[PDB]
Amino acid sequence: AKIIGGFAVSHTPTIAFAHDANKYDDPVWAPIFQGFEPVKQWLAEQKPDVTFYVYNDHMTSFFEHYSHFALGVGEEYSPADEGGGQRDLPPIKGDPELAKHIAECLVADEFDLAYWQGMGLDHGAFSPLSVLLPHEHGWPCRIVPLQCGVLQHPIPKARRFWNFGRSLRRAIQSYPRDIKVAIAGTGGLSHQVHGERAGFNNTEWDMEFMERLANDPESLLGATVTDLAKKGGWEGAEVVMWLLMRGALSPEVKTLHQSYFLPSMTAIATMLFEDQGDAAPPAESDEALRARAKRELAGVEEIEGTYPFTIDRAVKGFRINHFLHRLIEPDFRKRFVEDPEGLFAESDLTEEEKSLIRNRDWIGMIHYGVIFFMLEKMAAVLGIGNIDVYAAFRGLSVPEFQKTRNAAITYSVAGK
Amino acid sequence: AKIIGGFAVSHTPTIAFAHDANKYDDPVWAPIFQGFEPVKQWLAEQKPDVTFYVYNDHMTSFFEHYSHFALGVGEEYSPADEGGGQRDLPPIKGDPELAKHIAECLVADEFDLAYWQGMGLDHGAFSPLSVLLPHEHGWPCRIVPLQCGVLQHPIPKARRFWNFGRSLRRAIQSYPRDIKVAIAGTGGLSHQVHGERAGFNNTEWDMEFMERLANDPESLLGATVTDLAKKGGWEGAEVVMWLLMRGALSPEVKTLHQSYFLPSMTAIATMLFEDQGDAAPPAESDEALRARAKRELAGVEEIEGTYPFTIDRAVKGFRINHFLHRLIEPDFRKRFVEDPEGLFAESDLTEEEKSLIRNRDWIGMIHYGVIFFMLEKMAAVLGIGNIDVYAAFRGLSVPEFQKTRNAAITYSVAGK
Ligand SMILES: O=C(O)c1cc(O)c(O)c(O)c1
Ligand SMILES: O=C(O)c1cc(O)c(O)c(O)c1
Ligand SMILES: [Fe+2]
Ligand SMILES: [Fe+2]
Ligand SMILES: [Fe+2]
Ligand SMILES: [Fe+2]
Repeated sequence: AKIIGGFAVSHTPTIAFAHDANKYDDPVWAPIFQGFEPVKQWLAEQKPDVTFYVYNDHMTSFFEHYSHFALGVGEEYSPADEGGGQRDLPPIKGDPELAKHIAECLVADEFDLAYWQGMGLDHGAFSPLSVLLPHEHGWPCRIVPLQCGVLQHPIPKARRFWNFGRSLRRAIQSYPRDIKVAIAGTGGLSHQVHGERAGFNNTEWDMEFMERLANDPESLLGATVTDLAKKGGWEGAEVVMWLLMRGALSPEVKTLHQSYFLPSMTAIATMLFEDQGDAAPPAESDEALRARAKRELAGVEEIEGTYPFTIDRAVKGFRINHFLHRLIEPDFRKRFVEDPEGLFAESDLTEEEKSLIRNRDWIGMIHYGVIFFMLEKMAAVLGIGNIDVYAAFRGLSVPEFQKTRNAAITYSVAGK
Repeated sequence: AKIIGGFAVSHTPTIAFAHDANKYDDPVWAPIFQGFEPVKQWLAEQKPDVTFYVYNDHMTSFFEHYSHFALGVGEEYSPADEGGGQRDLPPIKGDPELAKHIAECLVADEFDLAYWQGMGLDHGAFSPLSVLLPHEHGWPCRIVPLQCGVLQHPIPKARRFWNFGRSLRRAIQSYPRDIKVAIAGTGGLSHQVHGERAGFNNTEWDMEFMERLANDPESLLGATVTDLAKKGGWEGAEVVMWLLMRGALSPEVKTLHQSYFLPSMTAIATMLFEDQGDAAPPAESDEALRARAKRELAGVEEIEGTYPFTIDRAVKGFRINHFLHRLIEPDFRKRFVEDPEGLFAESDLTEEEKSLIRNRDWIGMIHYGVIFFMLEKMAAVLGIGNIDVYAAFRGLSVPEFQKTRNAAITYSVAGK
């Protein structure tokens, strides 16, 4: 509930490569590390509990289904395979509770989101994180990732990114735990990595953009994609993500540090901001925002025999849902019927999860966090219908349950 | 550009099964068909070119990545496997042009979207379609699917669904072809299919809701999820999608038909609305709206050697981007390096597409519509770096290209 500041950093794989090839000592590469060091030192000294982390995936985990604002709500995130194998990094921990509260505020502010778990983070996240935070056994803080769909047009306007940041500030502020939160925006600065224009940089624009983002970010809010691509290269226009982070900070900030280095394709830059707090009181008190965020499901606990699939439940039931979900794969559901024990022995399921499936504990699974639709599919796999599951939920024989219906009929989701 | 009207219909897999099992002869099932018949007949008579089709995926194609408003932008859609094989239905065609236009308008109105291609349509979609539209040989119209994330809370508010429908109206009207568009809302009415409350129905509310949706929909815009689930059962609350459809229609509509039937778990209902056009001209002209929708990328054409990855290019490049994307899978990439021709032979790629990859035609791939990040993965897989691809983009040797950089370094996205 206290924002301590935030940082902006390039995410080019140059950075990841430098860490992985130990170019630390090499003077050609060294300005990257000198650039990142104060940010690294600040994070080690301030110890945020959670860093809300703004980046874009580069058509690695996000491709056939591609969303604008994708909130990472899961327990952990491993590195993604980008065609040369996963980087040797430990998973970083998420924060489902914080993520949930943020989702709730942002949805009440009429932003449309995506939620995701269990997919890798590509270079867009782990390239700079790997230089900013020591990563033995785990990582110094939690992150709540926000993956932004900045590469498939149309994308949200610069001002939408800004306005997201503003709502994010209040959401974070109003989270009812006394914890420290830093905000990161990655990407940029100028670069183009495609077409005959590949190799474009604009240091003059980079300096001005840095200056304006720090001290007059509202001046940037009428910039178009075209404006940003013309001045800083096609992919350099990813800096709208810097506007999101900056919008989540105080109207004025202390620039603790900034760095600029252009060795190759990309202007590698960092910026470190100390939040200055709110000069003005907020239009809406934390108390009132918290009540407005929960008003959609206020009173929902009064509904008996109902297990709302909220984010916490989605996270709790993730492994088992994910396993049951694979029953739509013909080779997987074949192994499930024929050699279930072989499939369990290979899974990441707890004994309790295996046992619920093995016992066909219909209500037990709903209770646990399984969404009915996973049970619907399992039913189909076993050649039994929906009515069988419903009767099990009611603790009744199929015949007794069928008496509650206006007609006695049967059906399933089975195809051909 | 002309909206002819819209229809609301239940999407329970009772309907899909009723059709696949030929239950039209059984009087217990008969009235499912009796209810759908007028909507069937209206469709055959009116012949819309495209149905803009609002449904929810029941955690089949959307699970680990789950978005609020996911717009189907691809060429065609096949039925999904839901554990019992795909239903025996021919693919239905998309409308990438209409979908791109709608994206542009909705984003300008500050709705945050997801874009998807190539994933199957579950019972949310094909269940009622299979009874609404003959499919002996393909389908009578195209669709643009809007998959709504109504199952994992927090979801967007009732008023947000409605407002989406309000912009969608203008989005469709402003589309510059004289096609006829129908709009479909699916789901409902009262049902609950999980927990000890499974089997809840409330006919008295279903009737009020039908009444109010037809003739006073704005009186529904204050309903919370709690209101909807309490009155209509947990899953019954998906009727927010009916609201979205209704928002896209004229403020007043003529109800041509409604039906209601409660055999088993779900209240199976249909509503058919005739659009009445616009009483007064819109707040914003079609032309001003298109201006607003296009301004972010206006004058992007003046940026040389640059190929914005817009939706049309995402559709054009889908097959090949998909194929290259699979380079992230260890087994796939090993086949790619070791027997590319075997891999090509198995794939759905065209000869041109195969050539582009075979010849390592970097810039030719960009021109074709391959996004660079697929090429980045491909270079990594092949043991070469980003520099190599950038040099080819420019038509320079690597040493000649390195001279344009401040330092001559090499790097890639390779892991362990
Ligand atoms: O070649 C580069 O410097 C580069 C490559 C990337 O994939 C990227 O996202 C980036 O920001 C920079
Ligand atoms: O059992 C039912 O009537 C039912 C099952 C579903 O999976 C569903 O999406 C629905 O709207 C109704
Ligand atoms: Fe490391
Ligand atoms: Fe990026
Ligand atoms: Fe059929
Ligand atoms: Fe449903």
